[PDB]
Amino acid sequence: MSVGFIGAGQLAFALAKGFTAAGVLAAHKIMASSPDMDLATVSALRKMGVKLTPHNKETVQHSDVLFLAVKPHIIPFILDEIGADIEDRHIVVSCAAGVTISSIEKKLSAFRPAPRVIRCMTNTPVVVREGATVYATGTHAQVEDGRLMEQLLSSVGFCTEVEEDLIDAVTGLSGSGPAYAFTALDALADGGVKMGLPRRLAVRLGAQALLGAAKMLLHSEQHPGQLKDNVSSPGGATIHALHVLESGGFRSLLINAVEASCIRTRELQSMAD
Amino acid sequence: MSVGFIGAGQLAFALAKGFTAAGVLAAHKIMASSPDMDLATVSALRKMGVKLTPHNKETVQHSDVLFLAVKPHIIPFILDEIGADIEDRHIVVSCAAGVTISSIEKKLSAFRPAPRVIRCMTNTPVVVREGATVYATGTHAQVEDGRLMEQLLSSVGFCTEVEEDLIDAVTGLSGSGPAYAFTALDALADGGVKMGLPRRLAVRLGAQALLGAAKMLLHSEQHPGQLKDNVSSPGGATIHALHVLESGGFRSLLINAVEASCIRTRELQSMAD
Amino acid sequence: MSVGFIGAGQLAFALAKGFTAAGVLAAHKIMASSPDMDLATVSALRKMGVKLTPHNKETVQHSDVLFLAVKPHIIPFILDEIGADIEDRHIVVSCAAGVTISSIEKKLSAFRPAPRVIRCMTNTPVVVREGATVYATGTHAQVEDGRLMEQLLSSVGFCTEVEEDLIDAVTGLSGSGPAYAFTALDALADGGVKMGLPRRLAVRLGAQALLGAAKMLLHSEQHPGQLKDNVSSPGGATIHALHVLESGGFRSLLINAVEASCIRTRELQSMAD
Amino acid sequence: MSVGFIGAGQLAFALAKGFTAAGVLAAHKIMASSPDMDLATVSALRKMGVKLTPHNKETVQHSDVLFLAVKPHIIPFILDEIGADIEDRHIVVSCAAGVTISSIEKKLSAFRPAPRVIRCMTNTPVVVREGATVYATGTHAQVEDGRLMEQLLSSVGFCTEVEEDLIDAVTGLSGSGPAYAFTALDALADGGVKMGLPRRLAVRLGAQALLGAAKMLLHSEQHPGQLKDNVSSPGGATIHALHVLESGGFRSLLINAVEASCIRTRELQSMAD
Amino acid sequence: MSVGFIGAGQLAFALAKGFTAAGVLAAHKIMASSPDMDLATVSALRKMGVKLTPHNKETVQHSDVLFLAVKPHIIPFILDEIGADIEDRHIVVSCAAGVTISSIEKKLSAFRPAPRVIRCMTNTPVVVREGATVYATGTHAQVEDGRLMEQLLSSVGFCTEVEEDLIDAVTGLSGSGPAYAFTALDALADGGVKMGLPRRLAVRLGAQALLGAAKMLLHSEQHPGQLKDNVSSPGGATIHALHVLESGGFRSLLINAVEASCIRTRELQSMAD
Ligand SMILES: O=C(Cn1cncn1)c1ccc(F)cc1F
Ligand SMILES: O=C(Cn1cncn1)c1ccc(F)cc1F
Ligand SMILES: O=C(Cn1cncn1)c1ccc(F)cc1F
Ligand SMILES: O=C(Cn1cncn1)c1ccc(F)cc1F
Ligand SMILES: O=C(Cn1cncn1)c1ccc(F)cc1F
Repeated sequence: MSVGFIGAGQLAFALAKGFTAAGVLAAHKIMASSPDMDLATVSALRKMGVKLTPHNKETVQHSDVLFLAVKPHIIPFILDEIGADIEDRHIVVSCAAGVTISSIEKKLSAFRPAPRVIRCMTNTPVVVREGATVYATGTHAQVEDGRLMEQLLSSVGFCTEVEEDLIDAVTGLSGSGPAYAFTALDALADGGVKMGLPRRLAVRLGAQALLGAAKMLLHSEQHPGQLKDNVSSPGGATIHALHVLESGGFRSLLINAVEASCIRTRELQSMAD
Repeated sequence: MSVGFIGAGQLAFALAKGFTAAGVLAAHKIMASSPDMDLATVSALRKMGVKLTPHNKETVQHSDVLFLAVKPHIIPFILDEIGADIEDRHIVVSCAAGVTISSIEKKLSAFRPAPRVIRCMTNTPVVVREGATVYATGTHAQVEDGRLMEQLLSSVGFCTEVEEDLIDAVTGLSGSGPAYAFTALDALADGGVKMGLPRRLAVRLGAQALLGAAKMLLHSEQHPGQLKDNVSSPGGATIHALHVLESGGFRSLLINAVEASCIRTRELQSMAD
Repeated sequence: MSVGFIGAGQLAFALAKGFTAAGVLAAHKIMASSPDMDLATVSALRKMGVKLTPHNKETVQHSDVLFLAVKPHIIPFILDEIGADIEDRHIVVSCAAGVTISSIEKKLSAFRPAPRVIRCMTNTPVVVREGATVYATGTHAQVEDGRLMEQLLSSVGFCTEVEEDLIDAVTGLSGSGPAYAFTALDALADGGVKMGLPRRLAVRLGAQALLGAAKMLLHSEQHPGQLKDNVSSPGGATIHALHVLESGGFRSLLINAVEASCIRTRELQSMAD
Repeated sequence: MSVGFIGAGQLAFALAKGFTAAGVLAAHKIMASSPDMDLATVSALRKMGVKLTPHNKETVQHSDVLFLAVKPHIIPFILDEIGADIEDRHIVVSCAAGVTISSIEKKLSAFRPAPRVIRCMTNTPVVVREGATVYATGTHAQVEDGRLMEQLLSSVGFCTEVEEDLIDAVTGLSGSGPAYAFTALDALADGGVKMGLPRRLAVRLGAQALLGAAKMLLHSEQHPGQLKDNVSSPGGATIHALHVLESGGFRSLLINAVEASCIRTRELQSMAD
Repeated sequence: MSVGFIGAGQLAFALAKGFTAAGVLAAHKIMASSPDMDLATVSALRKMGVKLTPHNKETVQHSDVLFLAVKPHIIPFILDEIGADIEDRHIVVSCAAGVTISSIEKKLSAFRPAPRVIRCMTNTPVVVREGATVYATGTHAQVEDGRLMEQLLSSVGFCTEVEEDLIDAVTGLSGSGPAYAFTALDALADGGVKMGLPRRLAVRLGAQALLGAAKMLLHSEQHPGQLKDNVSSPGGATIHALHVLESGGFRSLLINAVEASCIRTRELQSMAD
């Protein structure tokens, strides 16, 4: 099985690194073409053994599974460029926000009538094989196409099927989620430094605290509120800190963030019309 | 090497589960005595093979390494109860906030002159072997005692030695940290639900997002701000969500929390003497 | 088998109504004396059959269990007035904030050496037999005295024993709690009226909603957050409303309230000495 | 009579539990079909004796009173699926927000001319027989149909008839109300824990406080402000706590919540039209 | 003229790099000893040719001008270690916050009566020869010592003499100032990314904008408000952005920052006394 990447190099690098680290694909079975790929990600992909080309048509001819990371305003040009090169064997997997299955199918059907299209919402931690991925299957995706995509993406993290109309919300939650965590870890480290810890220790402790808490929740049958209750002793340090989070509307800020990212993806889709 | 637990069952259970899951000690070499241990954690330890007793003296007589989970207002009672039973072989490991090495050494020295005391600041994700632990060695701790402590606690997560005067700050960061994460995950899931995701899926995706981001930072040489920059495309969904976090002072809330937990631990110390 | 009330008439009426409605005491076995009892509560107690007198000594002479609802600045005068009338049979149950067991015992011990004293923290819903009561037993309270008080106060609601140093926190939670609820219900009814409901229906629906939710939590083994999750469909009306509560720091206000009431009771105590 | 449920399993479970606990319906006279019903509620309904089927037509053929819990975007498909199976005996009771009597009558009249339709706004505490329910009768509902639905729904809580144009406001008040209460009870318990109470005791006391206060208001002829006045002594703990609620705009947050839930139900209705 | 550094490596590295880049000192005439110097700065100083040693006495014996970067809680230990090695030729230049000239002179006078002490407040941009430095001369500093110090520190940025009681305020302004700018540049770049710029370009443009504006102010006889007026056309883009800065209290935040840093330096001094 050959895999190709067209579009944003950040997507190509993350999944190629995860796939090769998982051992589910040899690097020479991966080809990538990009217009925005920087020297760092170009050099990193070459050193991995990934094939690189400036020609999107070459990526299509190489690939069985073709990942697209192409924004809605560029989709008409790319699909017109490669549409005639899509074959019966191809599964086209689109990863950019605001690009609907319907838009891709309509554009590709101008060339061949039953394009196999899947939409993917994944995130950067696939690079350490702890991604969160959902996918939705298109009109002509065979049932084995969804199973194949789930097997591939489960090698680099959590993966499950959803209806397409949930992808905007997933984007606001686990797509953008890692950036919320990086912000939180920077701030928690600032807090540790304010209270006297060296920066490097503060970053390590905060990141380990977040990793361990998330793993506890994933391996627990308990509600996150129950785990919060279990850790906070009466009159203790943690419940005092939880009060100051509540006084700042901490919960509402995170709700605001998921909502804002989700709505922005809907706006990006409306700009494709 | 026998290990004993005296005091709060939430501490005892997490470490006993972690230690036994790590395979570094057999469950029958662990004994615990607790007054606040609930029926569920009572039944869970029995099914693991951990020995249980209502008599703290029996735990002391069984143990070589003795973990204490005793608040500062109870420390005078516990140390006077077991002080005459401390032997040369014992390493006393105190885990409660606000209890200084000096206080423990002074109370135990009324019975035997050179008690071996270590202070531990750990957190509940040791239960899934992803804890964050620091320890400080007391006046009479042998150099091999600290090495032993580090080997044992590294089996259930990150562990490093610190000066005792950093433990308050660690408490505000990685001690209370998991509760901040549980709060954040509850709110992120609420955000996913508001935007149309089923609750169970929203919890899974948010927890996976946090776990993966934390793992990325731990395995990266990059600043958390650089990893954040990598997530956000220009004009995209993520940067729109980061703006609304910033507008609410998200970073400052997390700094406030670390500070509040740290300061409260200092207040708990001021109430012991 | 006789019960007396000295002090605030609101306490006397609430417990007398509850006790007689529970059928555990006949109204004529109850005597009350008060300086602040208004004509409405005077007329209501008389119609119940409760004995009324202006002389606190008569209440003491009639009663076996003697409830005091007397603030700290009046306690020296009341205990000096009735102290010589306290007999071996008396159990003195103090209900006012800031009046410690130690203070009552010290004043009464000037007359007879071993006064049987209990502190009670109850609330006004005892009038509908759904109170929340805790009690702490004094130095000379017999073990059967605590059992007797739990049996009596369980007839008008929940009742359990606590250490005296938790009474301030209970006051902030269930003592003041009903006033938080009355405030919330007035506001929820205002919201129903704003959205088009008649006031009387809005008050009925809001009160039934709060009653039913509280009963659900009392009969559930689940965390309140899990029950909250069960109310909201994704994208639905409830989760939209929960967001606007969170944006205003709703949770933090309720924490602020418990804290403020608890701290005020400590201040009322510091003004007695 | 036989009762059927189509749609959201959370609705089916709540009412089936309440009805069977009230003894007004035998579990085997209830049939439910759902696409979102989870394993926990599947096993719970199975264990109760409720019949389960994947076929909505079977539920219709089984039922006399047919509860629908179907969102506006799914209503056209469901009513087209079961419309030909609606008989003269059926009373169709719709429970989802944004689904009007008019929409159901128009869709069902395509099959049979005078469908008997009632709209129901109920809440989760029917599971403990303390729900708050209102209903509105449709064009062809016989006078005994409203009487029957009030008798049935009164077995699980408060029930009264309203005009349909009040259902949106009831949703914001008593429909979403229990979630406001669960949020409040979690926060009140956090406050109790901050001030030194064990979590389990804090949850019990806060829930009992809210239950008792709600019962007082339901059994009182007095304004909630008058009951609030009765709880607060001058200079006392409660009035200090009420001030901090007021300083945060507590009342306005609850008004905001009722309004936000009500308006969201109107938005959900506009997506049906 | 040999120069030595004792203490924090961040201070030593910046000044050593600046001095060597300015050509006023050969790298082999510089010696540094540090306990917190990391591997990256160890290798960087070695590659420059700076001499490194773990022994502070060797640094003193090598040096004519001796820079100290030692916190007030460590100053007693350092001055006790090297005090006997101070010779008449030495100028001791202290750079740490909260360490007064008087404190240094008092500790060093225990060994030799007339120590030449200068206090320095500098910042990290000395590494690109654009530092901001002030100094105050001690009791026994010869007049040529101040001129020598100003000549040395003027090679790496702005340098002027001040009274010692201004150094805490300078610390809050130009000492901490670069960190305010780094924060501002990160945020400005986030704003550029939100509006569609690539992150690398956004950082470059924002940093160039700040550099150029600062240079304009330094080379103008004009008030910063006049320069502000000159940039803003009526109804234009800039004045619209200035309004949103004003609406958030932007100016007051920067005043808050200078004040907070200045006050913290005073607190660090009082913990030494
Ligand atoms: O780059 C994208 C999406 N994208 C496509 N064109 C512009 N943006 C992306 C990268 C990494 C990842 F894990 C997930 C993603 F969606
Ligand atoms: O319970 C404590 C400390 N404690 C002792 N007495 C009261 N509190 C604790 C529990 C789990 C954990 F991972 C870390 C801890 F410090
Ligand atoms: O009036 C009091 C306490 N009090 C005594 N003197 C001033 N205040 C009271 C009333 C009803 C109730 F249910 C609980 C109470 F604590
Ligand atoms: O689930 C619903 C309504 N619904 C139907 N389709 C989507 N939502 C519901 C559940 C329990 C309850 F008590 C009241 C309700 F309206
Ligand atoms: O590190 C310090 C001061 N310091 C000394 N011990 C702890 N802190 C410092 C570093 C670089 C700089 F440019 C200016 C400085 F003051």
